[PDB]
Amino acid sequence: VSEGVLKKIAEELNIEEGNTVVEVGGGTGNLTKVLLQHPLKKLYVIELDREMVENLKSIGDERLEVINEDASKFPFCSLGKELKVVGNLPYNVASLIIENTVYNKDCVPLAVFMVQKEVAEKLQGKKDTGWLSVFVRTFYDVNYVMTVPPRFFVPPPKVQSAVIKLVKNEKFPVKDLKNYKKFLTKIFQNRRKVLRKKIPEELLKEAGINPDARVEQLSLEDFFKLYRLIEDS
RNA sequence: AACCGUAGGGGAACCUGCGGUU
RNA sequence: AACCGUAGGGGAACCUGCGGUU
Repeated sequence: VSEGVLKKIAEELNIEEGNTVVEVGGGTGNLTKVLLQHPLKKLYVIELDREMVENLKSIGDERLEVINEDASKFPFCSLGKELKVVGNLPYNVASLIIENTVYNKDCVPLAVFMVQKEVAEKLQGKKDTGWLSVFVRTFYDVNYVMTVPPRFFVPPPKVQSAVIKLVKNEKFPVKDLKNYKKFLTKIFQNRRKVLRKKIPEELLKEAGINPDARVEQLSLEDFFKLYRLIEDS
């Protein structure tokens, strides 16, 4: 019964007069249907399928703009100055869409996704993390919206996915995001090794971080403290 | 930036060892 | 055998360093 669940997602977006809203990763149809019931301005569906895009021939309201490219490698700031990305995220490429969206932090203050409880709990921080989580929480706040049991989907799957809300909250200023990504990949590479091995000790000692500690024991402010030293000062 | 080659990261499909339940 | 847990095997997107070509 997607009826109920799809409404809750639009409700959470808070759509007003001058709102541009981009849907990512369709493949169902009814996603746009329920969104177009809200006071929109411009709506863009990003759908990978060349057959699904042709299903714009449902009602064909001239206030849409379906864009046939892929959501995981798209530049969002090409569209608008303040965007509200929404989308049910497929389990396989879910990571890439989130990485992709944060890159456009400047032109997207709010984003709401249907991911997967494990993928979501990882992103939150509380239950232990990966680099992608740190990348997100650097520029956004992840918020648990609601759980969805394996019945509200087309079939009943093996996972119980959850809805997440991402409100913009840049924690510390960062000039090059790719530079910053490369940094996190360098720290998270080979998780179980001591920090000292991965990064020059002269800088671990600089921060409050014990060099013989592990990358898991770190927490946001730790990641900031030493990055501000990495690109120098 | 794209694309070859190259070195890693990554971590889906599937495969198996052990344990719990039917 | 199936499902959950657990230890690996395996390695799809995709990212990155270096080199070449545009």
